[PDB]
Formats: sequence, C-alpha cells, structure tokens
Amino acid sequence: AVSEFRPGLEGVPATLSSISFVDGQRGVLEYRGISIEQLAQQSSFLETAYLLIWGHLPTQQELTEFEHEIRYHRRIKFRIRDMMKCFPDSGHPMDALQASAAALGLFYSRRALDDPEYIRAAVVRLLAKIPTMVAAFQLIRKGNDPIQPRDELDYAANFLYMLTEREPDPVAARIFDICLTLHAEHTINASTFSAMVTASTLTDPYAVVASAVGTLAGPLHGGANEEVLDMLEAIGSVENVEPYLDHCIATKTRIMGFGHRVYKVKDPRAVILQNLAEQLFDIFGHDPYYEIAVAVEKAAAERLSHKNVDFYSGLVYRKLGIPSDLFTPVFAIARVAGWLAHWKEQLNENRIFRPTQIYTGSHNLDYTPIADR
Amino acid sequence: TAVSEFRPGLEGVPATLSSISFVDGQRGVLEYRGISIEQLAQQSSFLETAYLLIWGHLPTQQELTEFEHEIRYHRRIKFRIRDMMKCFPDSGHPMDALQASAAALGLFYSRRALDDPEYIRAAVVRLLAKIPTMVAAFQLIRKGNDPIQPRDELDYAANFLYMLTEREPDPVAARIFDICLTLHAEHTINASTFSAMVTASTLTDPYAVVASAVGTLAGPLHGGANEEVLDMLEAIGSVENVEPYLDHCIATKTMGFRVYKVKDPRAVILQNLAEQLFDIFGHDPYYEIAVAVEKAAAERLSYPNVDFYSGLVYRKLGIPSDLFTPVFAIARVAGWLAHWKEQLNENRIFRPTQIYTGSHNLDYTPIADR
Amino acid sequence: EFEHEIRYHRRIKFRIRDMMKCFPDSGHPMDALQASAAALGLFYSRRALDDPEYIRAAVVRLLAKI
Amino acid sequence: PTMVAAFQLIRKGNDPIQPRDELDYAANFLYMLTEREPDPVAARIFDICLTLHAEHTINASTFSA
Ligand SMILES: [Mg+2]
Ligand SMILES: [Mg+2]
Ligand SMILES: [Mg+2]
Ligand SMILES: [Mg+2]
Repeated sequence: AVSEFRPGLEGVPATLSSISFVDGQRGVLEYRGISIEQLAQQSSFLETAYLLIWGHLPTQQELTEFEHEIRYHRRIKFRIRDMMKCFPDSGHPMDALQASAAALGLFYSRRALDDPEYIRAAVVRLLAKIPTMVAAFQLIRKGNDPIQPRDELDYAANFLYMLTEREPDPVAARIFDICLTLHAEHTINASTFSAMVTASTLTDPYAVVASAVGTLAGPLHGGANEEVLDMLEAIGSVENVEPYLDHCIATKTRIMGFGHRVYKVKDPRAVILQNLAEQLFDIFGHDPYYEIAVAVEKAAAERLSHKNVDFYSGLVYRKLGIPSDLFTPVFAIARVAGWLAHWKEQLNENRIFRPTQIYTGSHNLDYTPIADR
Repeated sequence: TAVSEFRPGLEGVPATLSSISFVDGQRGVLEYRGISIEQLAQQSSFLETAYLLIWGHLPTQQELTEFEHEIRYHRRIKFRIRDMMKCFPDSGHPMDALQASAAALGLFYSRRALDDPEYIRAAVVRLLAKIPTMVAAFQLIRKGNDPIQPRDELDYAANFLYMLTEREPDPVAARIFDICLTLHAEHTINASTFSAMVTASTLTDPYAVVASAVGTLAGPLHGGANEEVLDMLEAIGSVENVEPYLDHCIATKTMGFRVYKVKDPRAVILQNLAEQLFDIFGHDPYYEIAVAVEKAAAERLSYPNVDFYSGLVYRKLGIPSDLFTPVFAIARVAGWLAHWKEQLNENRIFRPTQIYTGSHNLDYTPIADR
Repeated sequence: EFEHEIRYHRRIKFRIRDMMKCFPDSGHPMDALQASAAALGLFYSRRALDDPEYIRAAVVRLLAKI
Repeated sequence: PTMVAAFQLIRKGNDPIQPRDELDYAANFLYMLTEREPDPVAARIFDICLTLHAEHTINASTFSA
C-alpha cells in the first residue's frame, strides 16, 4: 500500500513523447499537435501515419513515393499464405494476426540496425502487409482463395475489396480511412506500452507489432466492439429500446463502450464517428439495427446528463460489410502507425524497461523433503 | 503544485506486489517462494520449482506425479502446428519462430474465456510441455529433418535433448540441464516478465502473453546472450592468445554482456556445473580457453562473469547457439505463467501516463504549400 | 482367414488422409465418410464379379478401412 | 528457363512469375527473374549472349550428354 506504488502504473509517466496529446477534462486529442478533427476532415491514414512516424506532414513527392512503396509491398509471400492455410478454421482472428506478424519477421527480420533505410522498409512492409494478411485469414478459413491486392485501388479500398472481392463505393472508402486515422494513436495505451517494452530490448520491429497485437486482443483494451452489436440484436425493435436499458440499469458490475474512459468525457473520435456513420447510412440506406442504435443514443441522454466510440465503430464496420470477428484486427491495422511511431522514438533514446516489485512473500525458508503439507 | 518525477525505464519504480521471487543484490541472494536457488538447484526439479513459483507451495508427491503426468500427455504437438513450421523459412531466426508458434497454439486452444481454475492449469501444462517440443521441431525442420517424437520414458530435460539430437542423454548431463532450467526460471520483474504482465492485464489469452514475452526476451539487451561469448572464445583461439586478447579489448574496443554489483548466485552454480560436465564428458579447447579467460579476467576484473558459462554448458550438451535464447524461454515460461496468475487476481490494466515534449494547437498545412 | 485379412487392410493410404486434412474442420462427419468411401474406389476400382476374389477383397477392404 | 527463374522466386519465398506470351524468349526470362519487362536493347544483348554460349564443340558437358 506504499504511496510510491500505484496499481497499473496509473499517473506514472513511462516516456517523454511528442507523438500524441489527449486531455480527459477537455475533449482534445492531437497527433503531432494537430487536432484529430482537422486531420479527419482533410487527411489520409497514410499521411497521418507519416506525420506520426516522422513528425512532419509529408511533401507531395514524399507522400506519393510512400504510397508507391506500400503498393509494391502489399502482396504477401506464398509461404505466409500456406501457414495460414495450416491455421485452424475456427481460430480467433487476432491470435492469427500475432502469428502472422511474427512470421513476417522470420523473413524480413534480417536487419540493418542503425541504418535509416531499415526503419522505413519495415514501416512500409508492416503497413502494407498487415491489411493483406487479415483479409487472407478471412478468405482462407472459409476454404476460399485469398483475393490478391489490386494496384489501382487505394489502401482503404483494397482492404475492403480483398475481404469482399467487390470494389468499395469511393465515398465508403473515405469513411473507412477516417476511421483508420481515428484509431491510429492514443498516447501510452496498453498496446503501445507493450510495444515500447518489446522495443526496449532492441528486438526486431515485426515482433513489437506481434506483442502489441496480443495486448490489443485481450478484452479490457481489446476491442469490445462486438458486444455492442450483440446487445443491439438483443433488442429486436426500436420499440423495446426503452425497456431493455432499464432492466440493464440493474447491472452485473460491467463497463464497455470505452467504459475505461481514460478521457473522463466525450472522446472526440466518437463524435466524428457518429457523424461519419450517419452520412454512410443515409447514402447506403439505414439498417434496422442502426435505427435501434440511434434510439439507444436518445435513451443515453438521460444517462448522458450525469457523468461507446467502439460502439459507433462496430456499426460503421457492419455497413461496410466487415465481419465482427475482424473488428479488433481493423483496429490493429490503424494502431500499427502509432505502434511504429513509438518504436522509432524509443530507439532514439533507449533504456530497457526494467521495473521493481514490492515483496509480500517469505524469506530464509529451508527446502522440505517431500512431506505432506 | 509539486515537483514531477520521471524515472527513465521505470527504473526503481514498483509495478506490482509479488510473492514469486526476491533478488537482494549486494548480498547476492535469489529466492523462489522464500527458498534459496542453491537449495532448489541441489534438491529440486525444474518442474517442482515450476509448481512452487506458479502455485506457491512446494508440491506433495501425488501432486508432483500428477503434474508430471499431465505434462507428458501434452508434450506432443498438433500436425497443423508442425505443418506451419514447415512453411517457415529455413534461415529464419529461431526466437521469432517461437513467438509465432506460441501465438498459433492459441488458435487451437483459448476456447475457454474461463474463470475456471482448470483453465489456468490447462494452459500451464500445455505451455510448459509444448514450448520445449516446438523449439526442437524448428531445429530439425529447418534442416529438412522430420521432428523427433517425444519419448514417455524420458523426463523433461532429457526429452528436449533427445528431440534436439535424436540420442538419449547421459543421466548426469540431463540433471545438469534441469538445474540450468531451474536457474533461469524466475528473476523478478524482467522486461520479458513485465511484457507478460502488461499483455495479461488486458485479459488476453495466456498463449498470447507467452508470445509477447518471447519477443521481448529475443532482443539483445535482455535475454539475448551467449553466442557472442563463445564467439569471442573461438576468436582468441588459444590459451596463449588469452592474456593478449583481453588486454586489447580492455585497452580499446571494450566485453560482451550487469544486473547487480555482486556476483549472480546463478553464475556460481553454473560454473561448478560446467566444471563437472567438462571433467566427466571431456574438456574441449573452447572450455580451456574459457578457463584461462576467467582466471585472467579476475585479476583485471578484481566482473561481467555472469551466465557466460551457460553457453559453454549448452554447447557441450550439443544445443546449437541459435537455440540458446529459446532454451531460456523454456525455463522462464514458468515465471511468466506464475506472474500471469498473480496479475489475474487484481488485474488492473496498465495505462501509464506520458510527459509531452510536443507542440499544441497547430493547424493542418495544405500539401500544395510545402 | 477373414479376421486376418481385415487386420492387414485396416491401415489407410496417405493420399486419402491428406484428402481428409483438406476437408473443412466444421464439415459434417457423414458427408465426410461418403467422400472417403468414394475415394477408396479410385485406388481400388478394378476387376469383375467373375472373380470371386474381387467380392471378397472389397468386403475386407471396406470393413477394415471405413 | 522457366524452371531456373522459378527456383529463384521460391528460394526467397516469392511466388513464381508466370511466362508472358507477348514477351520473347530473352525478355520472358528476365521478366521472370525481375517481374519488370526488360528494355529491348538489353533483351537483344542477352539473346546474343545466349547464342555465344550455345555451342563450343565437344566439351565436358556435351561429352557427358
Ligand atoms: Mg490514406
Ligand atoms: Mg496520457
Ligand atoms: Mg500537408
Ligand atoms: Mg557444344
């Protein structure tokens, strides 16, 4: 119970960082000092990733070259596909991603360290291939051949095309990218911290993404996006939205929907997502569940007056046709940009992260020959 | 308000309250659940030490026998896991392969999401039993050789050596390997253990936690050791060159691989183990070179003498240099599994804060402007 | 003689097992048996009832391998 | 020629590059190794190089054949 000890390293700074700023008291989230809202209105995930990773907005020549490098590296090796084919059909998709990222290491890990070329090659490879790999498990698990990357399509569209084999409406592709930019970086989140610890050892970059995938996968930091859709299924009609919440008002000690709420209130990402969803639904029509969600928001206002961005995200994904099991994985595709950016920073000044413990245990015990205890 | 303090690397910063391990340093003391490493090494199996760390009580015979039986049944690995390893590149780094293999193990298992105590025991048995088998498989598969099947008669250390070399180990060597495995099992909040704690705090599958930890141990700064030590011994090339070689390094260009200002208790046990193995199974030119380096080093050092020996013992046992970090993983899985259970009881998520050196309130700049 | 013949033919060829490995994990077992039985035909389909032996061989192989 | 290029891709884990009908013999081989169509003058130089090594009278390799 020492004052020095804080459970969960809460309020304890782990690094000095310039990549992102979040205030709980006030809505603001900034990437390299730029408001998320401005970037969302006028940015690409790839441009935002460059800003986060290299700290400067890209020149047109720089951006176009960066996109070209990703397009050439989008495809994945046959050996990687065969391994996924070896994967269990009912295997969890996030566990599959961790294995897939590590495997990429067996090939591209041979590395030049202290070489600037190395940081960019890994960033281009990881950003380009993690989306291709996620789509391939979805197709392979069903016995379906993986849909190859199409050079003509942009990063957001290719991911959607690889999952469905149907080119996305251009407007739909834009919303997905904005969603990707929204989930790219959120300060010292648990997934980023794991990546930073893996990085501290000076391990290869592909391993750091793999360690982060494992942490994102777990439910508390893990996407809880799937839960919102299931509850929405639980209320069959817009009618009964009011009844369902009240029975839930008695509750079994549970928090979801960004319940951890490191921001105390109003994550701004959520506000942008809700607008994005409404625009998408109006163009592409309104699903019955979506109306149920809108109703849930109206009930929330009585809850809102005193004191679910993930909840908004899942709905958007479904309209775009993303499978729910792939939702935590889509977050991984965006967070790779944040993860890579933290990796470069840890490298510039690196001390291995070795913490200390408070011992609550015994001392000076003597070994006992087995005797019944 | 008040001065704000930042320790780089969370150094000296407590992250958890644990009964699993104590290292004094200075006094040179390592204790697992209150028992000296020296006593455990002399009188305990890696598996017995593993029960003590994971469950916190030294086990009873009916418990040790059951635990050993459960490990033997789960020692074998699925064809799908072996086929996936065949897909792996031959030249691929062995530690990256361990990370992928453990993560894959989750796909078959992990269909529990269970608060059942059975779920924790099930993972402990599978992870401890399978990780040694998988490491052996990559070494054989990389050379195009079929993986050697586990032998029920053989114990855990012997089975690993048999799978790696295809030849039954001498009993004395197997005991030395088990003691080495017991020695590297737990060392408080290592970077690898901390990664396991942070992965486990999210409530992710245990197999994933091991995978994230294996990536952390893989890095050269922590858990990457050896190979370089032998690398140097091959380089000196003679007892005669040792006095000159050490001086050249001391004079300029720095030695490879300190946790504490006192000698690691583990190095003390390892050197005696090394001496016994070399005398019993034959000294090698490399061993003699090592002996010379240590005597020479002590007069200049009087020393990073810690855990260099492990490579020497492993080489004598015939473990390849590439697999040395992986051998450590087999032993430290027990500590990682133990921490996973302890983290689970309170399970606060790890969300540390940051100090912002960055700009604020900037505005997007159009690309055409540049 | 019958029991011994059944014991000898109990083992199944690697190519069929590889075929089962190609089969979906969630696939229904009875549908899987139908594919497996039909496959045994590709390896073993030869001869005529005129051979009394052919009837005996099928009886032993099918009883042993199914 | 297709086989030699195919090993080069397989060894590095890359899928083999299939022959393109439009390309001539020298160009397909270069395309198969690189995946980029060769400049024509270079394709001509490679074709001449192949002609130079095609026959050298009775030599260990021909004698074995
Ligand atoms: Mg973009
Ligand atoms: Mg923060
Ligand atoms: Mg700009
Ligand atoms: Mg000739």
